[PDB]
Amino acid sequence: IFPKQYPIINFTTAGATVQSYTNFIRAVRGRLTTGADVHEIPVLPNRVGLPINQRFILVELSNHAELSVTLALDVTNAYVVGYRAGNSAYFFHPDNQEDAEAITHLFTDVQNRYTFAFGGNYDRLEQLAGNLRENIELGNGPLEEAISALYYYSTGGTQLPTLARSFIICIQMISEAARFQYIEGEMRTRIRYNRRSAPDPSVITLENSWGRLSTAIQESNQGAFASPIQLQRRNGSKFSVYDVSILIPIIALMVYRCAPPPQF
Ligand SMILES: Nc1nc(O)c(N)c(O)n1
Repeated sequence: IFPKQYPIINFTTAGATVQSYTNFIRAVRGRLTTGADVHEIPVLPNRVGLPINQRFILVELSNHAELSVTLALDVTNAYVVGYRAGNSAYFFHPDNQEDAEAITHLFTDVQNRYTFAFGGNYDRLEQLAGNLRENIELGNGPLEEAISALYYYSTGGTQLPTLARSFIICIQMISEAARFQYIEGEMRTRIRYNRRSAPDPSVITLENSWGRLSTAIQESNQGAFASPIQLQRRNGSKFSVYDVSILIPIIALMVYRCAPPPQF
C-alpha cells in the first residue's frame, strides 16, 4: 500500500436491508468526523491544513453479481472525488491545483489512471446524462445498476450518459445521505418498500443548500441566523428557517467555514 492507509467501508446491494444501509451510512459519518469541533452539528475537517494520510475515506460497493467499485470520498466535504474499477482509476477534474496534489495519493497501484475533463458538480453531470435529479430514480435497485455501469466503464460498456447518471445516484445515496438525516431516511424508506423514485423538491433544495446552511449555522449570531433561509416542502412550497433547532434532526454534517467558537 502507499504510505499511510486509507480507511475502507464496505456495502453490498445483495442482502440490502434497512439495517445494513443505516449501519453503512452512520459508519461513513462516524469516520468522516475525525473527532471534535462542532451548536449541535458535527463539522468536517478543515482542508487548509489536513494531512494527506487523513484526507480520504474509501467505500467499497459490492453488487449482487460480485462487481466491486471503490469510491474515494473527500473527508472534508464527503463528496466523491473518483473511483477505481478493475485496474483503472477515474477522477473528477480537480477544481483546484492543490486537490490534484492530494488525488495523486489515491489508487496509485492501478495500471491505468484517468481524469475527466468535467467536474463532479450535479449541474455538469446532469448535462452529460441529459437528466435532472428530479427524474433519476433512486433506491437499492438504481444503486445496484449504478455499480455495474461504473464497473464496465473500464472495459468498453462505457456510454457516457449512463456513467454520468450512475454518479448522480451514488453521490445522493452516499454523500448526501450521510450529510442529512432527512436524505438518509428518504433512501431508507425506499429500501423499506423496495421502490424506485426520483427525489422531490424537499431533497433537492437541501442538497443545493448544504453549503449555504453550513455557513449560516456556523455564522449564526449566537443562536439566530443572519437572515432567514427559504427551503422547499415536498409539494414544492417554500418556508423560512430562522434557527438551527428545527434543522437538528435534518442536517448531520457541515463543512468547515470560519473561526471556531471561543472543547476546553
Ligand atoms: N454539486 C456539488 N459538486 C461538488 O463538487 C461538491 N463538492 C458539492 O458539495 N456539490
